[PDB]
Amino acid sequence: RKEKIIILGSGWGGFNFLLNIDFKKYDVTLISPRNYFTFTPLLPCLCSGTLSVNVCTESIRNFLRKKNGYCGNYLQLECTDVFYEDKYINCIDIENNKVKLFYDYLIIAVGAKTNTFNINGVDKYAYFVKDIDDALKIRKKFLDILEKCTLPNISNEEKKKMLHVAVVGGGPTGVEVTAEFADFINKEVKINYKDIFNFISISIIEGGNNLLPTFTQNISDFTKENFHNLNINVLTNYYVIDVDKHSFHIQSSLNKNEKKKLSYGLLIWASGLAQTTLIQKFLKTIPVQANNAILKVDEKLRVIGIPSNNIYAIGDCKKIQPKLLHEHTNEIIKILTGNKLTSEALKLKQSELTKTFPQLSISKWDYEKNKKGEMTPQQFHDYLFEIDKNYKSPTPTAQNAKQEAYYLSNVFNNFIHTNQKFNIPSFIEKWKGSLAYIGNHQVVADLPYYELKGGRFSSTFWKVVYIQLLLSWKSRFHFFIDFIKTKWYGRPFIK
Amino acid sequence: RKEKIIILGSGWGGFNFLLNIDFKKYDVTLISPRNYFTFTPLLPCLCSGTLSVNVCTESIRNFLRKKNGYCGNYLQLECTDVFYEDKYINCIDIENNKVKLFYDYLIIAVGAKTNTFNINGVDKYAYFVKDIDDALKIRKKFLDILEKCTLPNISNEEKKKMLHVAVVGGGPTGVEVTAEFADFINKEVKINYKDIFNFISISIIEGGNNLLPTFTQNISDFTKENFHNLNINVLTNYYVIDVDKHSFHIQSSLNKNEKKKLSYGLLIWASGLAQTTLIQKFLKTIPVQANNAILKVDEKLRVIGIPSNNIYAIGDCKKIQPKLLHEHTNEIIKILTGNKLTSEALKLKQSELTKTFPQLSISKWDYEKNKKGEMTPQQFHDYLFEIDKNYKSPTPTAQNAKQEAYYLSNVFNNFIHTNQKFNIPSFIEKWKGSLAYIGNHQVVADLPYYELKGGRFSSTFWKVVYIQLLLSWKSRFHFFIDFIKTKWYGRPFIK
Ligand SMILES: Cc1cc2nc3c(=O)[nH]c(=O)nc-3n(C[C@H](O)[C@H](O)[C@H](O)COP(=O)(O)OP(=O)(O)OC[C@H]3O[C@@H](n4cnc5c(N)ncnc54)[C@H](O)[C@@H]3O)c2cc1C
Ligand SMILES: Cc1cc2nc3c(=O)[nH]c(=O)nc-3n(C[C@H](O)[C@H](O)[C@H](O)COP(=O)(O)OP(=O)(O)OC[C@H]3O[C@@H](n4cnc5c(N)ncnc54)[C@H](O)[C@@H]3O)c2cc1C
Ligand SMILES: [Mg+2]
Ligand SMILES: [Mg+2]
Ligand SMILES: [Mg+2]
Ligand SMILES: [Mg+2]
Ligand SMILES: [Mg+2]
Ligand SMILES: [Mg+2]
Ligand SMILES: [Mg+2]
Ligand SMILES: [Mg+2]
Repeated sequence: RKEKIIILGSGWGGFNFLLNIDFKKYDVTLISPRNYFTFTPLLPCLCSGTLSVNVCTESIRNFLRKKNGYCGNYLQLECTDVFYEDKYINCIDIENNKVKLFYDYLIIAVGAKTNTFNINGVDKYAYFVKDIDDALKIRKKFLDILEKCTLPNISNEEKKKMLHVAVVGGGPTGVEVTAEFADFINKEVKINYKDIFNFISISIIEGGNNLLPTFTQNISDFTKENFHNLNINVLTNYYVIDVDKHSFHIQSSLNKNEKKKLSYGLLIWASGLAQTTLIQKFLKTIPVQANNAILKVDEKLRVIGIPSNNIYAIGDCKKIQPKLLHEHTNEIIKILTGNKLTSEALKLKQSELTKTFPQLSISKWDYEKNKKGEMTPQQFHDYLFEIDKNYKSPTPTAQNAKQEAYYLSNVFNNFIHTNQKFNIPSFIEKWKGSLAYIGNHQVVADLPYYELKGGRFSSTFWKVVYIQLLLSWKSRFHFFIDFIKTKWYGRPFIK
Repeated sequence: RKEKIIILGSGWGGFNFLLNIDFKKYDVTLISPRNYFTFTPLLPCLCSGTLSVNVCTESIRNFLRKKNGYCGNYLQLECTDVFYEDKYINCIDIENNKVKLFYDYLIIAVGAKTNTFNINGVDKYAYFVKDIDDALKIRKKFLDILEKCTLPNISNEEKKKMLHVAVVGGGPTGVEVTAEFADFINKEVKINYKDIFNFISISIIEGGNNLLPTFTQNISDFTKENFHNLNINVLTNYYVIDVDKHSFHIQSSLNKNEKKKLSYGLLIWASGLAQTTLIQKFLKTIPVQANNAILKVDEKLRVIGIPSNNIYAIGDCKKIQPKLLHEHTNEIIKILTGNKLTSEALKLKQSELTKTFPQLSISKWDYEKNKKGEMTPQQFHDYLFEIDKNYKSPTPTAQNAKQEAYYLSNVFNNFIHTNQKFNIPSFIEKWKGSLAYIGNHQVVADLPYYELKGGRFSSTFWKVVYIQLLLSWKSRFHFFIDFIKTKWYGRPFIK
């Protein structure tokens, strides 16, 4: 008769919730068609064979038995419908047999799927980079092309066309996949395929002017230079408008009349998120959310429009729509009485108010740049409203999905059925910074309070960071060993 | 204008020939649809996840550059026809494009394929254990069945049916696959799937009375005992006669009228060799061999019936048909130094005559059990004829394919086109013994002067043997690391 929590998804959100949720307090079942967790940041390393699958994964069932002797459950199912009124979900197994499951709480962490932007042919011809199997197919395809072009029945012209690798997307994933292929090409491939090495090329295609546009401008500039120095074709200010079997078309972002047709052998699609069909269907079921393009939750991560307040959502499948400051003006005015109505008066209570309004965090609202003198009540209401409008939901990252998971699981463990049940603070993420590998041993990092821009100890920093981020000693062992293997014996060619 | 050697196959014969052939003296191309070598003895460990793919393989292209600076070639092709009159072969690539290649010498090492004994349904429903992809599919299937049987939509009766693993073949492969599954089931599976552990069973089906029939009787009995002790169903004296989607039928070897119908979830086919289509086609093309079921070579491993004597064959695809003693009686009589034609007179010159007649080897003919007094020329002829008829071709093992490869490559390196042209000795294999893993840390070995029958140090012996048998430091490193990983973290469940 323990309350039942159903987790949907075995990704950064679902798995980390599982890792922290108290199996003694709750009956927990994780449901996912994928019986492992994927350490997504290392996926580009899998495309080149730098790292192995064991570094990049965790088996869900290895974490179902916690040390206090209490256990969770896992079911290999795809959820297809949620029925919030009757508190159950419909799932299917791999053979499309329906199965019905009841819950007391539902944690939706189903992530997102790849976005083709309805561009003709990318679903058909492009390789996505979202999961382990994608990375493995990409590696395999590249190796198949190398062998094909070593055959006598192929002209040099066809070789140059087949050995062009195009990567679409200038964010960290497109950049790292491109960098890993450049390393592989310049090292193991150059040694083992010397007679076709000169025919190989790589292009990276990006709509904006910058590679790694969310990093600093120095890092973007340094990434483009390092790519130039590696003889990678940087097609910034271009985006894809059509894909066919042996060529694709790109469109200049700077001149709508300029188009280019490019031949290619391998096309890697490393950009864009779209909603899962489950979320699209769930949305239509919620009156308040029926025309939404994304699932909205509370500042406490409760799905909005559910009378029972028993469905949560974390990670990439959702956006936070916090309680509105400006619907609570008089109350906020009340909590700071002595002080005149100034922005500084507001900031003075930021610590307390932030527990219920995340948009008041100094990480969310710049009080220096938006300093405001004494205001009338009505003026203060408008200011509050501007803070509401300025609120940005957590970015769709592993970092945020992990932090949301720890927050929410800790709420179930230590708040929900305790004397602290009315003191649940709102979720506020903390930015810890980002790393990207950009080729030829160069690592960049955009962190709070510093930037890293390549250099001899760049890769050492990367390794120190990621070995601590891995979620088991097993993966850490493999992480360490894989770099020894790669240094001593090189990347493998088994396909 | 170096002479061109084409090697067909990247297995034990082809790869080991490549490893020893002098690239300076010859222009060598290896042709195989498989761009790696498979260390087949460790394949059963791959079915359970004890060892990884990197321990079990070698990429061909990593061995194409020898230290002296000279190089070989590899082409990823399947040979389809040999034209021995015009000295070329036809090949196809994976897209069915034909390619024609000329040679001065052709080394046929294409191995064998699995034999279904034309039993209905085994090609449709059974899993073979012949190569890397086979072992991986078997592992995946087993993991899939476990997850399926954890779902709430399945009766206990259906579970017992689906969790029955049947292995067909009581030789070392069937036994080792069975043993590895038993270890996996008893350790990682028992821990991670407690609620269905008791529904799992394994049967091994074998026509004869003995598991490991080619080992000693003590080892065979010990293997059956160990299997009983592990609660494996030992169905010796049974063979499979039909295979359907969810059940198969077996037939008692002891009573023609007794048949059993068995339910199963995973059926593993670990018995039988058949000829490749290439070799079947090649045969019909050679007058002298047109109605043969196997390719015959002479005592120097030259294909018989080829006017140019420039096609060789090694490994599983061939049988040796040595030059006949009894067609050379008079010459043999003259070589003998004796007052009389005795068996002992023959054995006295055995070390010299064995250079041309392998069937005279003490490993091939038992001179003590067939001792013969003074004979007449005609009687000596009949005796010689008995030795001829007693000759057994090298058994189809990696050990023999490897020794044949080193023999033949050494003949090309040091005998062909030198003043030893006419001093080429016949091939005679050396038996080194065999090892088998039979479960729960028990290793058996049947060696020239010892038998090993389990015990605490038997696994230790197994490891020091195989780490020396591996063909690169890369694989040895992985061999060592995989055992540490499996001991510390267990076998993985990633599928
Ligand atoms: C190549 C790559 C590199 C990345 N690198 C970084 C990085 O360096 N730093 C960073 O912060 N972020 C990184 N990310 C982003 C990060 O992976 C995502 O933000 C994170 O995966 C979000 O976690 P999630 O739990 O919401 O979704 P996911 O981790 O994608 O998990 C979704 C889970 O739900 C399951 N699922 C899907 N549909 C259903 C269904 N209908 N029913 C049940 N289960 C379902 C899926 O099988 C999956 O297990 C990277 C992403 C990629 C693709
Ligand atoms: C599971 C298992 C365990 C084993 N354990 C042992 C053991 O412990 N000890 C032992 O001595 N033996 C063992 N063996 C036997 C050993 O693997 C074989 O005897 C050995 O493989 C024979 O070598 P080969 O070169 O003739 O054939 P293979 O090693 O099979 O190589 C044949 C090669 O030819 C290629 N080929 C096939 N058709 C064509 C074509 N038409 N054109 C070009 N190439 C082609 C194949 O891709 C392959 O690369 C084991 C076998 C298996 C399956
Ligand atoms: Mg998740
Ligand atoms: Mg994931
Ligand atoms: Mg996602
Ligand atoms: Mg999500
Ligand atoms: Mg071979
Ligand atoms: Mg092989
Ligand atoms: Mg074979
Ligand atoms: Mg052969």
